[PDB]
Amino acid sequence: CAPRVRAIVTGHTRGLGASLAEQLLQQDIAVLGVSRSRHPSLAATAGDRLVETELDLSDTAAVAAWLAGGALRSFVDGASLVLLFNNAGVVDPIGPLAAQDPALVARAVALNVAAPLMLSAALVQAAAAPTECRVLHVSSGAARNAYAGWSVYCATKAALDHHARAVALDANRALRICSVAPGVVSTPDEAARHLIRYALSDAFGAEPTADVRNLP
Amino acid sequence: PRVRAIVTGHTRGLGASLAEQLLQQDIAVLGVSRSRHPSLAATAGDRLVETELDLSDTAAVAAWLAGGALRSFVDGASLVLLFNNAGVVDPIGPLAAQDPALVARAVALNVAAPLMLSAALVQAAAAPTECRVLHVSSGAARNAYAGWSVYCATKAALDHHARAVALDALRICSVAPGVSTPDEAARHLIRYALSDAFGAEPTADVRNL
Repeated sequence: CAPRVRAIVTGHTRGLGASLAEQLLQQDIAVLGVSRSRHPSLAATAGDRLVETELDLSDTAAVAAWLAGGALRSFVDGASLVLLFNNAGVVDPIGPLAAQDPALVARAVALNVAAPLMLSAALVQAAAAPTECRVLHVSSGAARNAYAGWSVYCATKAALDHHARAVALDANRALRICSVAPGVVSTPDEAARHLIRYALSDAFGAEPTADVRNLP
Repeated sequence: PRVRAIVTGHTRGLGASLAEQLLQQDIAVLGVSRSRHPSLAATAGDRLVETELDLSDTAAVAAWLAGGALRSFVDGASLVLLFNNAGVVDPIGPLAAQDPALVARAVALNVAAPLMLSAALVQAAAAPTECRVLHVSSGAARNAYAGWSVYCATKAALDHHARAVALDALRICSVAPGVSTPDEAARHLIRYALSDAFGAEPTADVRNL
């Protein structure tokens, strides 16, 4: 007699993820919490309606292996509606390029981009008809506005926004997606010729984005 | 030489054209790809250095950047160009069709590697060396296309990375080549997620519906 509406919340042990998991369970929506640790106390309040998975979502090999296993399919089996809250994320490494550890950059991209995109695909593939899926990427104002020191975070949340825009154009069975800011935190030779000319030009860098077809 | 360039994915396509033409205008090239270019090193002499590195293996990339190869290549240069060209378009298709393992590989190659190399280049170049980072982007970074959600996401990340880096001896551009409290926030997000309007817009902000 499991709840028919169910939700997956990544990073459910603190912050927004904890508030999401707590309120979903209050409203009789089952929650699969996916985090490196467990929620301090929600299990004692919510009982077996909370399922907690210990997973490092920044380890994409571990994520793929967990997704190749049956835990997600077991959780969504028989549901009418499954919500995925892609909430887990990190803002580190903060600072300009000169301050960023490449290993921390990789970890942020894996957690903030690879895991939401992998979990979105896996949920749709685990949910058999007639289950409906709703994917909510937790985005940021930083996905749409650039901020000094936050180039890594900005990059990762911009990815989630554009993922949603493109998924929305696909022919999906029963899928809704949205990337939501929460308020808290030519030949190759021809193309190469143009890119090199632009890269060497005095004007290079005047604007942060460009398209070679606009270049005189 | 005084001007040097790093080209990822230099063994074919646009990357090969970049490497060949840079060599033609007296610029030293470090090619970084899983294998070597099929013929370039024969004609290039000491002006081409080729690193065999799987740019989708972020552990291997971090370890390579932890060594002295990049610092040794840019040592003494007056200008270093980084062409973040390597990328994959797979997996193509809707969410129901995408192998999560291939999703991970695309994000690692298309996003992690350019961002890691960009940071490492700035750190490896001592003054007064100038650095120029060019992310190879796409119209798909700015326009959405059915079937291309993974590629779209990855190139949009490169655009916004460049916008933020620009706000921080460095020039950067992402160039398409032509080919409240937590409890309150949670309350608003859950209501929105359950609402009939959910998904009508692909992006939203809790501050405005």
